[PDB]
Formats: sequence, C-alpha cells, structure tokens
Amino acid sequence: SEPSPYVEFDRRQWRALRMSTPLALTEEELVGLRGLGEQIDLLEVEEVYLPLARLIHLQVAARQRLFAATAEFLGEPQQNPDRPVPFIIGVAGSVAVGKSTTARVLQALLARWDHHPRVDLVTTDGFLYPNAELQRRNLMHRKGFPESYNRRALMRFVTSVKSGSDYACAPVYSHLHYDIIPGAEQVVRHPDILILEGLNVLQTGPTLMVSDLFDFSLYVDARIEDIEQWYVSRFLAMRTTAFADPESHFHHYAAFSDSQAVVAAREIWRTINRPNLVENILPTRPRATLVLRKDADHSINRLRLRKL
Amino acid sequence: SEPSPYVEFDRRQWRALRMSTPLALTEEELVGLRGLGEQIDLLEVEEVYLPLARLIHLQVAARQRLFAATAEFLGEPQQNPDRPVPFIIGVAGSVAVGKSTTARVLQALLARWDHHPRVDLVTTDGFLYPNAELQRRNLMHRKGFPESYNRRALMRFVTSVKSGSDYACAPVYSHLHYDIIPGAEQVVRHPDILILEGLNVLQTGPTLMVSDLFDFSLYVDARIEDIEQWYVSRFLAMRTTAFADPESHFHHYAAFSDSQAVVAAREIWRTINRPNLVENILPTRPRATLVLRKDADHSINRLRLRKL
Ligand SMILES: CC(C)(COP(=O)(O)OP(=O)(O)OC[C@H]1O[C@@H](n2cnc3c(N)ncnc32)[C@H](O)[C@@H]1OP(=O)(O)O)[C@@H](O)C(=O)NCCC(=O)NCCSSCCO
Ligand SMILES: CC(C)(COP(=O)(O)OP(=O)(O)OC[C@H]1O[C@@H](n2cnc3c(N)ncnc32)[C@H](O)[C@@H]1OP(=O)(O)O)[C@@H](O)C(=O)NCCC(=O)NCCSSCCO
Repeated sequence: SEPSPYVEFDRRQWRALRMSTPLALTEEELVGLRGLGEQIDLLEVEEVYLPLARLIHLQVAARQRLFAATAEFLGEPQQNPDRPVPFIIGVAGSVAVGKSTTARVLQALLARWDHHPRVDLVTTDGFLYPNAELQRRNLMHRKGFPESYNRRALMRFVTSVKSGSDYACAPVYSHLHYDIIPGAEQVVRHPDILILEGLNVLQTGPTLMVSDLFDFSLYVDARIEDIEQWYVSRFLAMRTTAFADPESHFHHYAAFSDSQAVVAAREIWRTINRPNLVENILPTRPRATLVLRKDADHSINRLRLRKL
Repeated sequence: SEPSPYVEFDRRQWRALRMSTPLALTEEELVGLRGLGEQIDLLEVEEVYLPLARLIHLQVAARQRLFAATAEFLGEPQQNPDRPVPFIIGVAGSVAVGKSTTARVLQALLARWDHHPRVDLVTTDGFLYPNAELQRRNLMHRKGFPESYNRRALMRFVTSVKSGSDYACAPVYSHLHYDIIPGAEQVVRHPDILILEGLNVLQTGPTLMVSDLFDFSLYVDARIEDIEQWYVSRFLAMRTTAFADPESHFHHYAAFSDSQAVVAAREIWRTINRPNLVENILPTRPRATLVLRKDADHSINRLRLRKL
C-alpha cells in the first residue's frame, strides 16, 4: 500500500494496451526507418510502439483544453481557422542507445492517424555550435555536452513553435562532415506535434529550459555496459559504412583494423560519451514521462510510466 | 517579435481579468486571515486575487481531463461516485515575504465557488524534523534549509493524496514551541484542491520531488532588501506578541530593547534566512506558474504568468 508516481510494465502486459489501434506500417517501411545496429521488427512496433502512439494521441487532445483554458482567461481570440497549440515531445537517451530510430518510428506512427496530424521531427544536433565556435571556445573535446549546444537558440526555436508562429527555422547538422551545414535550414510550420530528439533535451536548469515546454517525454534506457558495447560495434561497422565515403570527417578510420578500432572507440567512449551520459543524461531519467528499457539484444522488454 | 513563455502584467491590467467573478469575502473575514505585518485590503483581494481564483478554476477543470486520458489508456475503472484527481497548488517564497497570508486568502476564495469545492491547506513546516532529530543531525542552525525537512514523508504524503487515497496524515508544527507537536496530526481527505505552502516546495532535484506533482505554482516575490526589513520589523513586533507568552521558545526575546532586537534579528537573517533564500528559494522563481511581485509597502503591483 505504498503509492507511487510510477507504474511499471513488462512488455507482455504493456502489449495489451494496444486495444483496437491499427498497424499502418509495413516491414518494408520499417527497414528504411531502422538505424545502424537496431534490431526493431514489426512485432516490437506492435507490442511496444502502438500502445505508445495510442497513449500520446489520447493526451494530445486533453492537453489542448489546458492551453485553451489559459487563452480563455487572458481573453485572447480563438480566431480564424482554429490552430491548436503544438504538442511537444522530447526524446532523450545516450549516444548509440537507439533514440534516433525510436523518434523516427514514433513520427511515422503518430502521423498515420485518422485525422492526419502534421508531425515534424527535429534533431537537436542542428543546434550544436559549428566546429569553428567549438574550437574557438575550447570545447571540441566536449561535443555532445550541454555547453556544446546553443541553448538560447534551441529554446527560442521551441518557444516560437509552441507560441503559434507561422514558421520557425532550425540549423541542419551533417553527421558525415561532423559539422553544421552553412546556410542549410529546416523549416517547421505550425505542426500538430513536434518531436525533438537529442542528448540534452531533458536537461533542467537555473533558468527555464526546453524541457519545461515538453508536453510528454521519453527516455531510451539500457545498461551502461550494453550501450558501450553497441557504441563500439557501430563504430567498427561504420568503417565499411560512413567512414568509407572520402568526405567523412573520419575517413582515416575506415582503414583501422578490428583491433585498433576497438581500442579507439573505447577511449572516445571512456573519455567523452560515458562521462556525458553519467553526468548529464542519466540524471534526467527520473523525470521522463516514459522510460523504454532496452535489453542486451536491443529489444525493449520493460517500461516505466509516470501516471503522476 | 521575440516570443516568450512569460506574460507580464501591471496590476492595472491584471485587474481587468476579473470579469464577472463575485467577491465573496468581507473586510471582517479578511482581518482574521491577515498575517502579522501584512497590508492586504479588500481592494487588493479584488484586483489581484479574484482574477487569480478565476484562472485556477478554469485550469482545475481542464487538468482533470488530462489525468482521465491516462486513466482511459490504462483501462482503469472510472467507478462509483466519480472522484476527481486532486489539483495540487504549490505556494512558495522567503520567510516573512507573506506567503502564509497569500495561501490562506487563496484557500478561502477557491472554496467559495458555485460548486463548493473541498479545499485544504497544508503548511510544510509540519514536515520539518523535530528539533531532536535536528540537533541529532547537527542541523539546528539550518532550520528551513532543504535538509531540515523529511523530504521522503512530504513526497509520500502528496503522492498519497493525488493517487486518490481515502485519507492521508501530515504532522503538525507549532511556531510557538518552535517544534513538532508530538502525536498531533492533520487529516486530509480526498480534497478537490490541495494547497501546499512552504519555503522548499518548488525545489527540484536529482530525483522526482513534490514540485513535479504540482498542477500550479505561485511564488511570492519581493526585493531581498525589503524582505530583510519586514523580517526585522515582524521580529520587533513579536516581542509584545508571540515572544510574550511564556511558553514561547523565544520568551527571552520579548525583553530585548529596540536596539538589541534589531541587531539580533539581522544576524539570524544574515546567517540563516538570507542564505537559504539566495541559495535554495530564489533559484526556483523561474519555474513558478505565477510570480506575485510585492513592493516595499507589501502591495502586489506586478505579476508574471507562464502561458507556456
Ligand atoms: C555528434 C554527436 C554529438 C551526435 O550525437 P547523437 O545523439 O546524434 O548520436 P546518435 O548515436 O544518436 O546517432 C544519431 C544518428 O547519427 C548517426 N551518426 C553518428 N555519427 C555518425 C557519423 N560520424 N557519420 C554518419 N552518421 C553518424 C547515427 O548512426 C544515427 O543514425 P541512424 O539513426 O541512421 O542510426 C556524437 O555522435 C559525437 O560525435 N560525439 C562526439 C564523441 C564521439 O562519439 N566521437 C566519435 C565520432 S565517430 S564514432 C560514431 C558514434 O559516435
Ligand atoms: C520555523 C521556520 C523555518 C518557519 O518558516 P515559515 O516559512 O513558516 O516562516 P513564515 O515567515 O512564512 O511564517 C509563517 C507563519 O508562522 C509565524 N511565525 C513565525 N515564527 C513564529 C514564532 N516564533 N512564533 C509564532 N509564530 C511564528 C509567522 O508570523 C506566520 O504567521 P502569520 O501567517 O499569522 O503571519 C522559520 O520561521 C524559522 O524559525 N527559521 C529559523 C531561522 C529564524 O528565523 N530564527 C528566528 C526565530 S524567531 S523570529 C520570527 C520570524 O522568523
């Protein structure tokens, strides 16, 4: 009889909350959404993601009445073709934990609902300072840490979108060139649902931050030991993948041998990513609305929901 | 064209948001609710508090649909006589800023609405460890700081109430005896609205805290210089008030002269309360849903609302 803000589910119980929700995704489309190293299949989409999509849509509708109440108080006009306040979803997790895939799969699913919602996906890597500013601030070795992002611009972007602005722009990042793409821009136009995915997104602070504007948040979790192993493996697999293309900022890596690669990946992990995870990311897991616990084989078998 | 999560109002503009809301409080009743040193009159109740009560009730109704959505997702029965999820309001501010009064006035106003809501008020001083445990943990000089409260019990209490438990108990504190009253208990029974008032209430942490369960929060603000002066004045006025009664843990103070008192109050303030304000309380003001800015004369002339 010890009340809790959380409710924990094993996959076998969570799958039942799917109810009647239709599966509108083919094994073909899932393939194009799957990230390097991910093992998600159609069954996992069905037993884990479908009930997630249902939970979200139930909340989107209810969350709108809350903002409408504030609008009615201020006496601000609900004029023209009524445009809903965007619903903002934060997706966080460590590097290589698979949050990229999760965000993409969730977008596809959320968009294929009867009322055809406009669902955008924005990765926060577009707000990392360009390498120039990075090495000009002596932060090239802290890329991924909270200080490597233009927190002001990020906050300004999300505030703009949720305030109901007609359009807002976000910088575009290129993982290949390991840097910001000069002049490139992603345009977001009053979406019904905006999904923001990144390492930092749930970070709280002495000031109001982007996480305070989230209407729902998910954390992609795994044992730190397992994440390290996925990191190292994706690293090796990239030698014949991204590191292959000459433009790659890490071409010199595509040549490494299985032995050197492992030693190289583990250090980058030990000195840069692991510290960031432990110090900045893991501390936000307690506040996430929904935690997705992955197992050694990438499979999500456990979930923790905040009902309070 | 710089979007903001905040909206600032001068009293003259805020007063207009009262709309038709009836004033159901007499100057007589207001007298009994007013704390030592407070200057709140019926006009202030009308121009500042009435629109506040209206904002809250508009939100109470909308907030219920949100929890209902989660309930519908989990497939949990909306059985019997439908009992709403309690709406939790946090009221924070420094010592002597006047938050006690604000909380009491707000309770009275919220309760006198057409549907007769059950509105309870719980001060968190009932969760301060007894002086015994305090001096047993070497914290008697940090009374009021976050470490002086039983954060676990406080969180357990609020979680219990909002989870829908039939009843929950909170310890009772006695300002006179400067300590917890052994055996005394305040019983809270599934209220429609629960108001929690204290110094710590908005504190965030590495773990889920009481502030994460709040549905609305207000911060009672004033210039630190002015708060210091109110502290010192209330102190002097208490010599002939509370410090008079022999039981008072500070009887020896009722004898002090205007000169000594001032020097004594200022040090307690300088060494205990001011530090707590600067280090633990002020840092939470950015997250409060509504900030009430008091002026040197205790009058509230400015407000800052989070519409996002
Ligand atoms: C740039 C930054 C901060 C980006 O963080 P993210 O949260 O986006 O990383 P995350 O693991 O989520 O990857 C997101 C996507 O970005 C992909 N990606 C990551 N690094 C590269 C890359 N170098 N080239 C091409 N694609 C890449 C990754 O495979 C995901 O794509 P898929 O959804 O198709 O699978 C991080 O990857 C980084 O480089 N941190 C500095 C420390 C470090 O790891 N240095 C070694 C760089 S080469 S090893 C590649 C794995 O880090
Ligand atoms: C015990 C504690 C933590 C309580 O914090 P609170 O947030 O409840 O203080 P706050 O200023 O909000 O006072 C709440 C009510 O509690 C009243 N009060 C405060 N101290 C006493 C007292 N000693 N005797 C009787 N009533 C008191 C105060 O007048 C308010 O009543 P009203 O609503 O009728 O005006 C704080 O007052 C304290 O004693 N902190 C330790 C440092 C300190 O100030 N020591 C000097 C104690 S004698 S000076 C009285 C003002 O502090």
